[PDB]
Amino acid sequence: PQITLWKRPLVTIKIGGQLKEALLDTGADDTVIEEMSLPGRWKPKMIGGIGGFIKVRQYDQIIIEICGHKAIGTVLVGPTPVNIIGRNLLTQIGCTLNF
Amino acid sequence: PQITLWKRPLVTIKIGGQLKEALLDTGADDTVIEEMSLPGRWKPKMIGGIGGFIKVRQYDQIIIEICGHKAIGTVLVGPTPVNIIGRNLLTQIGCTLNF
Ligand SMILES: CC1(C)SCN(C(=O)[C@@H](O)[C@H](Cc2ccccc2)NC(=O)COc2c(F)cccc2F)[C@@H]1C(=O)N[C@H]1c2ccccc2C[C@H]1O
Repeated sequence: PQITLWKRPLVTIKIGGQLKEALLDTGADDTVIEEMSLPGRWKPKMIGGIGGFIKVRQYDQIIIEICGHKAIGTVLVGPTPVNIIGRNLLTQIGCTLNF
Repeated sequence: PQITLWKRPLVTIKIGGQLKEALLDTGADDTVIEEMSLPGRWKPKMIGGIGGFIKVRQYDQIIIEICGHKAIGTVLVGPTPVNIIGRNLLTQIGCTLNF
């Protein structure tokens, strides 16, 4: 698809058996999702945004489905104001910026 | 151009006759740049991200070039961790997400 940027580029994702709305975010190195449960081992991590840093849980090898495209990658879980699909997963679905 | 997301989508911008590096950021509503001098009067603006909120100065109708594409619009100035080009100017340069 082609997604214009007149409003927030929000999509519906499937993750950990749950449906969530998330923002396609080219400024985010990684994917960060509001508090939820994910299977497997995790490591603490600090990520920095416009307002400074938040502490998150890093989960690796997590399957996500986004606009019919299934991808696998690292998902960070923590107190993010907005669910954000970052570059680590955007690449996998073949997402690019074009102008 | 087509810009893949394997690395940060960093581009050269020109603002106030000077060259700077900025991130093309679809998760940002607005464009925010590090401390610098811009002409005219400014008004107050709060912007929120991961980590919280920062106070910025809002300048309107500012000439700015992004990867050679000429735009004129709102530029925020303040303590941002990186220079960010947001949707307000991405739409001006005809930028879309494609996959
Ligand atoms: C969807 C959000 C609200 S949350 C993430 N986000 C964004 O715009 C995100 O792309 C940011 C961009 C950014 C990178 C580095 C420093 C500072 C900011 N990224 C982040 O918040 C975190 O990204 C990571 C990461 F997860 C891991 C490692 C490194 C990173 F940079 C949105 C936002 O803050 N946007 C606000 C914004 C930003 C600039 C100008 C105006 C405004 C208003 C809001 O729209």
